Amino acid sequence: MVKFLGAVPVLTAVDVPANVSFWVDTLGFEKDFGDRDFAGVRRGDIRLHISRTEHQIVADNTSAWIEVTDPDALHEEWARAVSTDYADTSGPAMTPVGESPAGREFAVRDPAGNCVHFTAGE
Amino acid sequence: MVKFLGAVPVLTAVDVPANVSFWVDTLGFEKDFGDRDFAGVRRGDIRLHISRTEHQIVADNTSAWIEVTDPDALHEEWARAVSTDYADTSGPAMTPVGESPAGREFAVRDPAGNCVHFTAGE
Repeated sequence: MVKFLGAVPVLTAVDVPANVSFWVDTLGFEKDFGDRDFAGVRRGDIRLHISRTEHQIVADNTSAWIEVTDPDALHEEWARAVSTDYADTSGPAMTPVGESPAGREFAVRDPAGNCVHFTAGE
Repeated sequence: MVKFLGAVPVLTAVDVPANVSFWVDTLGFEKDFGDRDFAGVRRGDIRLHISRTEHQIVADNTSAWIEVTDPDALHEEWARAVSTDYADTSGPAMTPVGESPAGREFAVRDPAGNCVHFTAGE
């Protein structure tokens, strides 16, 4: 009987080392492995891969959902280091906490253009 | 503290209903919700979201890793339902199971173009 244990979303980026540096140095993830074509980061029980793409439009349409125990606490931690004005596409930024079919969540747009949602989970 | 519980990859598809039917009716996932724009499927402890996109090139560059207990048994189970001629782009298909940098695994390309890897876990 095959058990499905975990899922690893794949974010995409034109510049993998630069996007890895944001997840690690700014959001606090840890680097698992990686080079210029493909890297792995992790935090807690989850992992994210970052794969190189030659087309920017692929990354501006890439997204993922991450479940966390407390989106509001995580939002305030990251609010001191990430712009809270999401409409400014001059750089990475974060939305305010809001509500969705799954409950409280917020999103982060990384420098590569990926949109990752941080949603309440149990 | 803030705990990270699980991650949900987002597959993309120009035709969401069709790609959801592949995952649910061919590969045995369960459908949690979905319309023409967004859907979620699940199996065991993991979930996948499927988001509509207007550019085929996004789907053809979207990928995900799923960790499973035994890829070889899972490949057998789908071997009747899915073509093993990976090269045949006429439709979905999968690779043989073999070693890879992520570990022993195989991959499936779904009707929308996403490439999902099924890797032995722990």
